[PDB]
Amino acid sequence: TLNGGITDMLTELANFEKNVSQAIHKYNAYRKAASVIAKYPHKIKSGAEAKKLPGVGTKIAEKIDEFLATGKLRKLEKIRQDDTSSSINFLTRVSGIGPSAARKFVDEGIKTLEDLRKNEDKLNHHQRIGLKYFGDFEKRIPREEMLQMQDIVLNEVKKVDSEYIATVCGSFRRGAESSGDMDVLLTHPSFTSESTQPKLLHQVVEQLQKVHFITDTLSKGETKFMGVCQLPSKNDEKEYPHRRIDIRLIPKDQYYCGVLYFTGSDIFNKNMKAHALEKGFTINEYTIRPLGVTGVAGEPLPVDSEKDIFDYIQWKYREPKDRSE
DNA sequence: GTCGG
DNA sequence: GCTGATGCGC
DNA sequence: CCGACGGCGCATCAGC
Ligand SMILES: Nc1ccn([C@H]2C[C@H](O)[C@@H](COP(=O)(O)C(F)(F)P(=O)(O)OP(=O)(O)O)O2)c(=O)n1
Ligand SMILES: [Mn+2]
Ligand SMILES: [Mn+2]
Ligand code: NA
Ligand code: NA
Repeated sequence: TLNGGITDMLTELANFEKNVSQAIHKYNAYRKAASVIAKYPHKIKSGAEAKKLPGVGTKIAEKIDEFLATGKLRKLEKIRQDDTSSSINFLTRVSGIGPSAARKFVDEGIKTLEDLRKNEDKLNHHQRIGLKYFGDFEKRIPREEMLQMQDIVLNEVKKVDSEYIATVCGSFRRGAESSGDMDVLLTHPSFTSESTQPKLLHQVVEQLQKVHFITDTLSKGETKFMGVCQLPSKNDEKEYPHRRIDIRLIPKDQYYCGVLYFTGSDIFNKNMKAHALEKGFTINEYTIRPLGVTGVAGEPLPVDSEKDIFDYIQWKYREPKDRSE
C-alpha cells in the first residue's frame, strides 16, 4: 500500500529483464530494489529519496520520478503492447518453460496456454506437468494445509524407517500463514559425507507415492526429488489443488547447516554469514568452519543442532519466526 | 542496474 | 554412446 | 572503471 505502485512497476521490469531480455542480474537488481522499497516505512516523494536506499540507484531514481509525476512508465507501456514480449513473459509462468523455451515457442507462433495444449508433443515431461497444473501451481498453500501435509510426510517417513529425520523448512518453518510449496529436508544416521545408499531417497518417495500423496515426478535423483503432491480428498468434498513438493537428502553431518540455510530467509542468511565472518567463521549451506589468520578455512566443526551454529558465532538462538532479517 | 574494491 | 554445455527451478 | 551479482542437482541437448 505504501509504495505498491512503484514496487509493482519494479517487479514488472524485473520480469521483463529475466524472461524477455535474458538479463538475470538486472532481474535481481530490480527485485532487490522492490524489496528495500517495500520495507521502507514512508511514502516516497522523489527519486532522490529512494536513492538513499541500498539497491536503488540513478536509473531507478529516474524511473520513480517519471512514475510519481505521470502515473506510468513510458518504457512499460511500450513493453506491454509488444506482442512478442508479453507472450514470452507469460509463457514463463509455466513450470519448466524459462526464457529460452519461451522465446522459442513464441518464435513459431506458440503464445498462449491454448497453443501449448495443441502442441503437447513439443513439450518435455517437466513442461507437461507445468502446463497441466498451471493454475494449481500459482496458488499459495494455507498453513492449515501445510500442517496436514507435514503429518503425512512425517508419519510415512517414520513407517519406512524410524531412524530417518525429516524437517519441513522454508517459510512454513518460519511460521508463515501461507507457503509457496513444501520443502522437505531428509537425513539418516547411515548417510554421512564419509559414507560409501542409492536407495535412501527412493524408499521415501515410493512410500509417499504408494499412499497416493505424491502424484507426479519433475526430477528425481539420489539426493533431490522434485514433484507434485496432493492432500487426500474428503471422500465427499472438493478435492485439493496439486502442490509442488521438494525433498532433499542431506548427510547427517551437514543436516543442521542445511536446515538453517533452507529455512532462510535470504536476508537473515546474509546477515548471519556476515556476523560469522566478523567472528572468524565461514558458514555456508553445508558446514561451519573456523577461519585462519591468513583467511584459510579449517575443517568443518561438529554440528549436532542449529543452536550449535549460533553458539560458535556467539549469537543468541534466533527462533525461525524471527528470521525475517 | 547497482554495488564495493 | 560419451562428455561437457545449457536450461531450469529452486 | 571493473567484474560480481549463488550455485547446486537433474534433465535434456549439442557436438563429436
Ligand atoms: N532460488 C532459491 C530459493 C531458496 N533457496 C534457499 C535459501 C532460502 O533461505 C531457502 C528458502 O527460500 P525462501 O526464503 O525464498 C522461501 F521459499 F522460504 P519464501 O519464498 O520466502 O517463501 P515461499 O516459498 O512461501 O514463497 O531456500 C535457495 O538456495 N535458492
Ligand atoms: Mn560505488
Ligand atoms: Mn561492466
Ligand atoms: Na517457468
Ligand atoms: Na543429438
